[PDB]
Amino acid sequence: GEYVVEKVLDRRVVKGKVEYLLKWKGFSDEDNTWEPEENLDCPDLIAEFLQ
Amino acid sequence: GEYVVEKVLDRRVVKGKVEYLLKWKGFSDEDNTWEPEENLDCPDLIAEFLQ
Repeated sequence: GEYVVEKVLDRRVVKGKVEYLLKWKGFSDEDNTWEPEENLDCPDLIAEFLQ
Repeated sequence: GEYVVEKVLDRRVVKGKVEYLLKWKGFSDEDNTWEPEENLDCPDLIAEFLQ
């Protein structure tokens, strides 16, 4: 039921859409996913990635 | 950073892949997503849907 982003690994802009590569809590690095920014309401994680 | 499934709305099997329709905490009903079962480690929510 509960999903937590552990780390923002990367960002891409493809055909104008911003997406972030996310590492998930309790999942393998093999299951990282690219997610549209629209829903990534995560400032501490994004700032981490920016720095 | 934190994402929580509030409710399992539906299930489909398309081209043999099982997916569940999920309602997300703090998001609109407009942003429900179909998610592959492989990662949906959520028994209380799924059982809810089964009943």
